Amino acid sequence: DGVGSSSGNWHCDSQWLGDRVITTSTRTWALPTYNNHLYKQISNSTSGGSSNDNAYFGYSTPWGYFDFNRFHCHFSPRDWQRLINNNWGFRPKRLNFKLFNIQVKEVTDNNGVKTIANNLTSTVQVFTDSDYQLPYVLGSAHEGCLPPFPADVFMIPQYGYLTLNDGSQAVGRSSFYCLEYFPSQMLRTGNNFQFSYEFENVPFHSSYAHSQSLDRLMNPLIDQYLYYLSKTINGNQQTLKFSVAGPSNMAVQGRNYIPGPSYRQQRVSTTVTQAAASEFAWPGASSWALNGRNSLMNPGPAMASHKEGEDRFFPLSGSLIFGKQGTGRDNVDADKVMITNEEEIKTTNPVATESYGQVATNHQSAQAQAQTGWVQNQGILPGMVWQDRDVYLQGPIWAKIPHTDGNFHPSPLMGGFGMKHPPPQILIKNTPVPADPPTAFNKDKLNSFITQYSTGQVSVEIEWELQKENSKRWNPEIQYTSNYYKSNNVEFAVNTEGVYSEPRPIGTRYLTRNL
Amino acid sequence: SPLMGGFGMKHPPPQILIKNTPVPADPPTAFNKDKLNSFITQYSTGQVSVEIEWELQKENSKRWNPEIQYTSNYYKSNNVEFAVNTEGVYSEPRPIGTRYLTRNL
Amino acid sequence: DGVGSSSGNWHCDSQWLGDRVITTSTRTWALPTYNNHLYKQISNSTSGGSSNDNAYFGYSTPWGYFDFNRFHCHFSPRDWQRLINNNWGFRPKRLNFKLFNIQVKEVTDNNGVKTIANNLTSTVQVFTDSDYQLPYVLGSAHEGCLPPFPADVFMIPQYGYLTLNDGSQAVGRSSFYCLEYFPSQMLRTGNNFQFSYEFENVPFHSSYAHSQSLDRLMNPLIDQYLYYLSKTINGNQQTLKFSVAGPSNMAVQGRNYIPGPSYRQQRVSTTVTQAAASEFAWPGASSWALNGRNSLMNPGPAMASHKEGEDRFFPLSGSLIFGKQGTGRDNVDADKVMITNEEEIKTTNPVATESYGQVATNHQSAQAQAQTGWVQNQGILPGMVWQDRDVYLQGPIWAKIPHTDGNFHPSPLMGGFGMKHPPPQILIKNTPVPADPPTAFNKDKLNSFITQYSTGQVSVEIEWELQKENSKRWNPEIQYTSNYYKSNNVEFAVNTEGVYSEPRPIGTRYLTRNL
Amino acid sequence: SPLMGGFGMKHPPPQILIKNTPVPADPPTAFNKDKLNSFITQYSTGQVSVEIEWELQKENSKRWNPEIQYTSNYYKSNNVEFAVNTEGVYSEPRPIGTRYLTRNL
Repeated sequence: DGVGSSSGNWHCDSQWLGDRVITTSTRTWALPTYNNHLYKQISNSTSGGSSNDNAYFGYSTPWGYFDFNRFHCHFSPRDWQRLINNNWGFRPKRLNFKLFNIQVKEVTDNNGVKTIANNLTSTVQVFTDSDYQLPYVLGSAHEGCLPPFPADVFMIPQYGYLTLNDGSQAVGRSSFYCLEYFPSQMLRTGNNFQFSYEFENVPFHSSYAHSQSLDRLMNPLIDQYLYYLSKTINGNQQTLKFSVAGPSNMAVQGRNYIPGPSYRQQRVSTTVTQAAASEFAWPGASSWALNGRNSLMNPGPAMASHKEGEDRFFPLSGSLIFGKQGTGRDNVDADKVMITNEEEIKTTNPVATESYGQVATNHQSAQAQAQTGWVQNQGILPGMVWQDRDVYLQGPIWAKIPHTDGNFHPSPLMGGFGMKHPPPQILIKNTPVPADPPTAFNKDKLNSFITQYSTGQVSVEIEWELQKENSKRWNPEIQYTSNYYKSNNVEFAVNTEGVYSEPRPIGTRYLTRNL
Repeated sequence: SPLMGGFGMKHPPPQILIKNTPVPADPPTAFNKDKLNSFITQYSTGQVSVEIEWELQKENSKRWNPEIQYTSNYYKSNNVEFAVNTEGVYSEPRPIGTRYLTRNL
Repeated sequence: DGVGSSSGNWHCDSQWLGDRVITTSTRTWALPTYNNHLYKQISNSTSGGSSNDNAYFGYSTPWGYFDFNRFHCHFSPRDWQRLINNNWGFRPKRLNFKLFNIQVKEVTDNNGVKTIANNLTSTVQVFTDSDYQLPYVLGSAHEGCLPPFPADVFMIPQYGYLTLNDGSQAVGRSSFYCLEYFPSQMLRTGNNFQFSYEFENVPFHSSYAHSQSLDRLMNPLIDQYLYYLSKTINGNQQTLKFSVAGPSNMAVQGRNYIPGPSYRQQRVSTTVTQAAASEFAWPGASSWALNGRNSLMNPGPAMASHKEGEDRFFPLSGSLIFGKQGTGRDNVDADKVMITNEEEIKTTNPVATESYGQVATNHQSAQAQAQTGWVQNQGILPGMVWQDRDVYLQGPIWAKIPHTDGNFHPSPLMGGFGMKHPPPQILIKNTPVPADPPTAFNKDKLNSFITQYSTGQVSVEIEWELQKENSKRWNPEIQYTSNYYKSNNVEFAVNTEGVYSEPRPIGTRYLTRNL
Repeated sequence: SPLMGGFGMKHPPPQILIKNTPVPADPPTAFNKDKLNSFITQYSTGQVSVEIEWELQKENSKRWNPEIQYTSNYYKSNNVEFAVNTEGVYSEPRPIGTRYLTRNL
């Protein structure tokens, strides 16, 4: 429109209908100039990397991008509490995104002092990768998302991508992408940008915990009409004896379904005053290999974090680890991080730090005793049932399913909704503004630009579909609740210095339903 | 998906079976109940045509640098690749895959 | 149709309308099996060639082809005489082609004796290269065309083609063509084949000889209003003198147009009892080089064969040479060949064995005498006019203009009509009939086939447009005529052994018109 | 046809000429007939877009063996051809012609 007219209003609210909840969040953003308007080839050689497992090749772009792939970007703690305490499931339906109130500033430094002024004629470029023609980086748990607290002003993360690499070198199959080779809208201070997105059909997330275990689905009062081998020797003559499988021996009863797959993780205890044989963080970790590179199995298949009563143990890399407010980047203590756990899925999923089971490994005879072997990793078998990893308030929402010939249960392993066509990447960049050029023609590209940055507001609205609970359970359910006991600060609030903090990870599985 | 490569189908193209009808030789002038085992030596020849329509998925890549492409080598050789020899023998000098273009993962 | 019904009639006649003549010719052909149904790579190594100039690489196909690219295939000598004596020009308009009365025979050899019988179920395959996707070999003066005498039965020539070569080896750019990769009609004894073709617009061939010379177009009674430098020295003082160019000095008169281009050829005399300095057939020949290979300039640009009264001389390779009936293939005497001449174009074209002219090569002064140099080769200049090479009864009719970015006056240098889309190649082959295969499966291609050949009739009808003469010349014209004087045989007739012969080449340029 | 390569036209795309309008500095308070030679130092910047529609002539070759094609080399290298360097410098490593497909003469 014009310089003196706002291009949008501040929309931040949650609307709770019967089977739907609509979340709207608005944030103020700041966008600097990245790479001084240049594309730069990057690799482990440029960053000084040495290990083969961490070698990479890619490019850093002068473009930023908007990321809102975390639940706290849309749900307040109270809204999250309502959702998890009142619904058996939820899933995103549609998306509305807006950019408005664009403000481009120029920075001039004379001597140790910088002056900031408006540049009303400068432009900011925004486009969406609706055709998914660029590498998708929103499927990784990267920082730079919209802040959970609406009053926080955030910096737009720089967009970068990786391609095929051989050490620090590239190959002929490696791809280079120029983001200026895409049509993009150019916005001055009076312009705004908006688009709508429809989520593809995804299953409802399981925001419930099973009230029954897979091995306890039988009637505890009635025998089965099936027999099991109860005795082999009479007291070395072979005397086979069979007995009815009933309530007194539930472990041997016939069952129609079995627990889901497993990929065993090393067990680590958080208890203080403990000794360790050696440094086993990398050496003792479960991993998978691709083209000679070892990658940590993290978080891996959805498995129960620990057995009943063993909350002190957690899988080495089988759980999401969040950092508390103010936590450092490198080598922080256990009390500075928040270790999530998936104990709710112990009713259907195997324990992460235990073998799946035992399998016969020979043919027993009068000369050879029957032998069994531990199954540390078990693939998918017919009749298996399992629960996917729970999602969290500060955890990811969705991920892009890789474009491959085949996949199985493409639920993101870090939690969330897997989609072939997720919300498109939204890329933003400040248009370069050259400084005064020389009065004589020079064919070289200009490298002198006016120092600029941009700021504005961003709004994203997502409609969520709800799956209401119809339980006939008589006794009250477990519910997420704040603790009344006095404390120096209110949980999920600001401190005396105005710092917002999330004191604990919040799952979604508090209500119960039968298996 | 077939492990040797290709398209797996519950109802693939049906088997097409062909046989020359037996033509008995001169039978004896007195009835014999045994099946005939004397036949005229025969063989058949003809032409066979098969037409298949293939659907294509075009590429919409935004890649800037040129892709890898299958190409013949200009360097001189005694014979042209995928052609006949001086004795009329056709040969396929190398296996050719399908994966030269690129797309993101 | 059926075995016992003819699929076509014998059509061979010429119909003379006012401005059009329609020629129809029918011939009986025989088609054997070529290369034993195989494609074979051929080169100068396979044929034993050694010279770089004659090195080649290509393929020989089991297919034959029909060629009617010679005028005597359509015009009888009497029709040719009428055409050349009564018309100033002619050009082909449309084409009709027919194959019918297909007869496929099988040959069986027991011991030194062959038996031929019909194979009613065998097929012959015919298709036309209407899209010009195959190498065009009809543009070369190859043998194998329809015989001039309708009663002669001819053998179908085998189709072969050449591609890019480096010595006896091929390169990556070389192309291999499989003629079975084309849709073709399969004909049994009851079937027939036919198609129609329309000639693209071409200029009328010049079937006239100019009655004026390019240097004698002025009025012989009136002076020009232009002056020429007549004198330089007064008898070494420079005294310029100028004079009117008039009838007394026609050589110095100003002229608006000049003779056409030239590429000088060595002069060879047919007179007996003559001595030669050395063997100059190849060493003394004019040639052009392409990629290091030298090719004889033959017949080269259309130039006058000899000056007036010098009929004994002919250019070394600037004239078409036809062989008399029964003439051998290698090293025949001059009396066994018929040397064509282009003396009719001496009025506009330069003499083949003479320089185009003289050009100044220095600046004359009081110290240096004026110098001139002979122009042995002269390219196209503005104001040039020329006549193309004449066509002959036994000469070629058309040629395919090479598909190139540029060309100039694409009239075929051997004579005829140049076309981007000439009459398409008509390719024919006997379908292989395998012998008895083994009773056990063998994956190798079959190499045992029934010996077969095919025969039938071929008809081609061409409509020609005529350009009538409207001359006001008073005295009678020169006309082609037979000689009444007694001879043992009639010219253009059969001998006592039934051998048809063409005793002389017949041009088209007997009538006259002004320049 | 232009000898350096390309399409020759009597009426090619017209020349597009651009200039910053001079902005005089403060003139003297007394009239002077001489043309002004004191101007405010200025420069301009903006975006330029050009769209060209090209007509294509498809190939209908009957050639059996594969053609020569322009392709990137898979072998590892420090930089991707036709891409930016570690300093953001774009480079074109080789000239690319147009004549790789083949047709008869």
